[PDB]
Amino acid sequence: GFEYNKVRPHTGTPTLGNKLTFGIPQYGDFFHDMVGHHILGACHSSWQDAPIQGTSQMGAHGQLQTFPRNGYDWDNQTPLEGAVYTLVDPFGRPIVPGTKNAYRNLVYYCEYPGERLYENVRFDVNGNSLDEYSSDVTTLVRKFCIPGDKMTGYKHLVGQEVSVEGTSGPLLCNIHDLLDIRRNVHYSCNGPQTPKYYQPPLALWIKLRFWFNENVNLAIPSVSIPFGERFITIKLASQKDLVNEFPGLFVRQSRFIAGRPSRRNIRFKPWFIPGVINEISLTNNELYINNLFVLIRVHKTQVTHTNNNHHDEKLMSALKWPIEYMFIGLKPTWNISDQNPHQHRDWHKFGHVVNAIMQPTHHAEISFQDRDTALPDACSSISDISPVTYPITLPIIKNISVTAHGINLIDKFPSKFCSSYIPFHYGGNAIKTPDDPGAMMITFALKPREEYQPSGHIFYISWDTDYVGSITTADLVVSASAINFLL
Amino acid sequence: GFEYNKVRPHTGTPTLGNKLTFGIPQYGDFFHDMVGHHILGACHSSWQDAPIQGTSQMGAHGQLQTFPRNGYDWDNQTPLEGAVYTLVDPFGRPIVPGTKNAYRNLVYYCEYPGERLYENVRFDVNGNSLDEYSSDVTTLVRKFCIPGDKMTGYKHLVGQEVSVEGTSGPLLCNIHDLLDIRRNVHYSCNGPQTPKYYQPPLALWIKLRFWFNENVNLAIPSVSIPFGERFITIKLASQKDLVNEFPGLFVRQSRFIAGRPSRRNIRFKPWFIPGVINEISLTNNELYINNLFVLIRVHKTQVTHTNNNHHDEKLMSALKWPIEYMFIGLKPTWNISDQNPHQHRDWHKFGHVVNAIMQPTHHAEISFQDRDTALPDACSSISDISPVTYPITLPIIKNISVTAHGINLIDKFPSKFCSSYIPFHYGGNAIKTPDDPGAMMITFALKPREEYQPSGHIFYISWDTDYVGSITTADLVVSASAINFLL
Amino acid sequence: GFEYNKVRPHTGTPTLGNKLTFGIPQYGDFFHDMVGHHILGACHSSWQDAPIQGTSQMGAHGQLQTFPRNGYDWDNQTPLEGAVYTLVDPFGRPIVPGTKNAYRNLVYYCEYPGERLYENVRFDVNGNSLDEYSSDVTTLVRKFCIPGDKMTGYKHLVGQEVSVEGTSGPLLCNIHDLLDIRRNVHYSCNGPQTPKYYQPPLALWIKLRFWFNENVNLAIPSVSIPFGERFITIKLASQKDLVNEFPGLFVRQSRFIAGRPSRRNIRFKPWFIPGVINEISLTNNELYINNLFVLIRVHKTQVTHTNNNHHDEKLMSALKWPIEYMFIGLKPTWNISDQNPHQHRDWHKFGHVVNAIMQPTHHAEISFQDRDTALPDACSSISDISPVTYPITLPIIKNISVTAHGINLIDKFPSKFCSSYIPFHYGGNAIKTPDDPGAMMITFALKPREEYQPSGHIFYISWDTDYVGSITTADLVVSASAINFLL
Repeated sequence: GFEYNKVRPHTGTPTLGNKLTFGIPQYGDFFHDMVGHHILGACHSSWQDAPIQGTSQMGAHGQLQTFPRNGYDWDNQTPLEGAVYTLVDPFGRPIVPGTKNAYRNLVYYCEYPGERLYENVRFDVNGNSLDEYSSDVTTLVRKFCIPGDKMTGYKHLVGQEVSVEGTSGPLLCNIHDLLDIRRNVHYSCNGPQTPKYYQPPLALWIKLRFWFNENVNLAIPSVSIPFGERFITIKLASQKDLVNEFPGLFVRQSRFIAGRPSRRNIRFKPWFIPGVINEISLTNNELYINNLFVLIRVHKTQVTHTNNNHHDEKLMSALKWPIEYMFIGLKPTWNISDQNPHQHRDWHKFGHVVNAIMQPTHHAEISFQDRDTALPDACSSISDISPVTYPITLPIIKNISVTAHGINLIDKFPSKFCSSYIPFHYGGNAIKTPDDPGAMMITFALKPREEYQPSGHIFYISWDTDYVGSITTADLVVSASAINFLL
Repeated sequence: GFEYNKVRPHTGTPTLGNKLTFGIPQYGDFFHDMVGHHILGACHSSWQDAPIQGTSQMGAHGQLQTFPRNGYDWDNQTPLEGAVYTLVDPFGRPIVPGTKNAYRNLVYYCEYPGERLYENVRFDVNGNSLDEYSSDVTTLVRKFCIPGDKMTGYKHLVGQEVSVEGTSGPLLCNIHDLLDIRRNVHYSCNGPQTPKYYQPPLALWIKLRFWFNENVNLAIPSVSIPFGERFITIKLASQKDLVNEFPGLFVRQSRFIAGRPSRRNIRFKPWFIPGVINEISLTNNELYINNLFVLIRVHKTQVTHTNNNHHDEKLMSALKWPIEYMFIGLKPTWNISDQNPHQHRDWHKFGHVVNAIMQPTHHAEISFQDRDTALPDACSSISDISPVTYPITLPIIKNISVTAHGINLIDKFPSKFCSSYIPFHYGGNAIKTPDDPGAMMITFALKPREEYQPSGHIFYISWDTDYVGSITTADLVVSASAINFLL
Repeated sequence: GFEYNKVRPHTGTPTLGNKLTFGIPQYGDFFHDMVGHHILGACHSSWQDAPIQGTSQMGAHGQLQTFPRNGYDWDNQTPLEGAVYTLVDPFGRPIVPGTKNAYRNLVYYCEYPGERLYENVRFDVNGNSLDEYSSDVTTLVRKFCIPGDKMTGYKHLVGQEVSVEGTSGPLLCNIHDLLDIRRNVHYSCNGPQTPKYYQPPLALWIKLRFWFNENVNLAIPSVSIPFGERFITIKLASQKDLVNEFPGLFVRQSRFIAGRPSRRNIRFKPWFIPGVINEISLTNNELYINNLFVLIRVHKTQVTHTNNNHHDEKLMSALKWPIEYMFIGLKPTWNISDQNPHQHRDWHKFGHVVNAIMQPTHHAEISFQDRDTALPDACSSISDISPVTYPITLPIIKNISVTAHGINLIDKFPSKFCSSYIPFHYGGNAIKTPDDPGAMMITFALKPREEYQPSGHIFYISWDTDYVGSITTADLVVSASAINFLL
């Protein structure tokens, strides 16, 4: 019936940042689904030296890193009485400053690195690119198309970590009604997105998304066009777009405040100087093709730059054929910028991402005069070394409209109508409601993907905004489910 | 094919607690699905005064609030040696008692406020209410009918908050087998159910649930009956059923216990005097109707009061047509009572809700004599200001039976057979197993909603109970999927 | 149309560890689905005596339990200066050693005890076992077949606890962009897997899995074979395979380390001597049969022992008919061993399970004096009594192959291709991707369970491994969806 075969690359020695070519062989009558398999090599950063006290130095992202003298604030000029500074590692072990080869930075991967690895995919027959897509289309259609019963396998395929459940012991935890033992549940991550001293090799399986990769009845015949000209070209992402560093050194500030009660504060600040990650190798580069032994839906994509104030119209130039539905996302440029220290986390998000920061502290309160006992004698406040960060994604688009030749066809729907209500009502089991508030769905059929036969089809797109200005530019990603004909 | 149109209300200036009328216009050939859009205005509470020490006052829900003198317990009569009382805000900042306009209460919304806003919905043609439902039917059919891939969009539509994931830094966390870096996962909420000083305006999208709102093939024609008489009447909930207060003042008790070791306890108690929330405005009241350009299933509902001991029978008077399946829920009256301080959380639950309370405390232990060193010198125990509350829902019904004209047809199934096994086996993808243990499903067809054609159809309902008495009365909500005929 | 009837057992007084027989009566024309209902009685452990100081004793799983003298380490020989040992219960209350009937162990159930209760199920007609399965097949097909919208009802049916959400009060939690109130979310368990002093009676509903229990169109007729010979035989699990103990006594070590600063450590160690759990009773043993009033797919299973190095081949002897797909799992023997203290948790897992252990400690730092103030005067470090345990499951099989008569048909796919990609691409809504990395799916049809008609069918199974040796043996569980014919 069918069999999976491995194909080696036609290029030879693929590298991060360059192109990669596969040639489809002559094995079966049909072939429908293809998957790419790569293994990214192990990663670590270089050894660095601990600084002397009262030293400075330029760090990551154009930010000053400083190790102040005793008796001063975080800046080395302004005095702060009773301040002592030491050096720790990210887990609290001392460092003894001035030591050469003292510490090492930690390394981690981007979120969903298998979706970021294939930066551009195109399919050629004597030139003549029959289909072509990028990674923004992949991240936009994951949020609508992958069901949720398939999500934990997809995260294993693209190299995204999953949280693991753990339990504590029993507790007392009384019941009030207007006693019973009870157990806490905790969650913990361990994968490639967790900063480690050494990352293990990472196996990535990337599903190819063409029109014949979807169904078995739309598989192209192997002898209808010869095997000597069918190629698949993939432009890969660079190493700097895949791996990132975490600071391996922290400055610990202990401060005594005299008085009643005497307070003792402990705070932490990262010392982040960028090192050199070793160059990642690519081994076991393979393409698994499912050969079969015995109209079409072309995903049409377009990305456009936007920098105007308060409202914008863009005409859809590349869209040609009749369209059943489309997915629209406005992604800020700063989400994929190298000046963003949260590019590793926000590259696939379609809104403005802010960060809530919780700094949990331990507090203690000791009294010993034995006779005063109104106010205590000593207070202790100790912070954790790194805080807890919560990403909050806010939508960019306030109102949206999609206009035809002359008529309006949508008169300024609010963005929650297209982000929440249209995926809730339309689609059935094939479309889920996304967690991202910036991903929107526009429908033109009453049953978009519950069935395979067109139930309706079909050019400006206009929107209002508060975010976009001259420096806060954005990109508009449009992925439309068109209909074409193959012969 | 189809187009969404907005309809303004026929009433003019809608208010919370009153009725609201929409008139269906003459635009298309058919219309099937409708959604109501409202925006609830911003909310805050009034400024209040800090009390003097030793003062009392009647608080929230008929409960005494007291600020005791130094040297006494929480009651102002019984003496407790070494007790000092101060006033803090909910985040630990001092208040300086006697100050006028010192603090302000916090405000929040009920759980799922979009489901509670439409208290009653009916559909009129020259009078003659063709369909009518309430909010208990909506909360009962959400727990069975909304799939789960659609749940995070539905919560955005009805104004229910979602938790946001955050991560910490790396940790040590050794491995035992019979070392590796690791990261904690935390969750945090931010929405309208979180108590804040100022609630932002809340946009609500409420889907209307009639028989023609379900399918496109059952859309009623626009010219078959004229547009001059079709009305939709909605009775809205009041403001006191939507917003609630959280105490903005706490009394902090610091207690020194002399001895070996000397202990220092810090506890907290809320000072909760109700204020005046400003009156909520309703703007942008709209009805979005999907007009189409070119037998039935009527949900039949009934609610009945119940107050008998140990067992009860109720005859189903309103049920007329043949019934494919039904959903049954016994909801206690105290879940929707105004004397319940947890009405904001328990109004949509179909069981007895108790509260587990965890009070997490920080403990510290200091020894200094340097020569005794067996037992410490000082202990510190500091509580958090507000505890962690876990709602536990317990079922009311022990055994259930549904009897026909003369025969029994169900002979005392235990309630877990109808709450868990019947939604697990029957329904397919259209029915999920609910988290609420008081929501039960009775089937009469072998395939209830996998298909659209009747596979079986069809009156007392009897049950055993331990909860229901004279003062712990309850309501029986029945939502049945009947079959009628439209012409 | 249909009606559920209860059938009492034919055995009389069933016990844990023995067999149980049901006889199918003569009530309807057809019958398709059956469910078994049992109630396991209440559980507690015996009263034990607190040991004297300096005493030892052989504890649980061949491990020495010791209560050391003051001034020594955990071993009673090596000296440790400034160590004091006391006895606490699991919640921190003192015990006063030497007391007779001082404490009691805690009891809990295995994970998914309803899946472990039916250790073997077979269906007899005059002898002649038409179908037969074990509990490993049930745990293997739960991970693929139960959807996820049905999972919380299934966990209520088989007696597995669910976590309950709770919230804290509001917090400060400033926002950084490159202030707003916020609430924490916590989770907590309360069910039969939580160690308690007294376990309540546990009601178990176990669905029977035969070919006629799946569909209504494949229901066997009641008069086609007589009611006098159809039997269902169930071998039940023993009590030692169902309930387990948790230690009710801990040794608390308080240690003073003199110096600058003076440190005070508090650690805990369990004193675990096994007691006698009372014998569990079985009441309300019933079989609910759905009688109907007016080709086949036989699950073919095989388990084989394996102990070879680095690679293995096993021939599939029992597999006869054409096979649409199969599920394969390699489960270590130590997962079901009685020498494993984590048998209660790992019996249903198909990999090597290691344990990460987090020991959260409270730390405090006090400085009196007032003139030195560089380094503190006293440090406090207090542990929790029991730590937080995270199970990590690692796969045993590295590469897998399934060979036909002469040809290879699979040439060493890596195990993530069969654990993740094949459930992701094939199956549709009927197959989900499992969380267990050792459960693998092999397909032979292009649409395994999206439809009911065979879309392809069909013997060695070989694999590479790093885990399996002479003492780390394993079992191979194969559950295949064959096709047979009934007449």
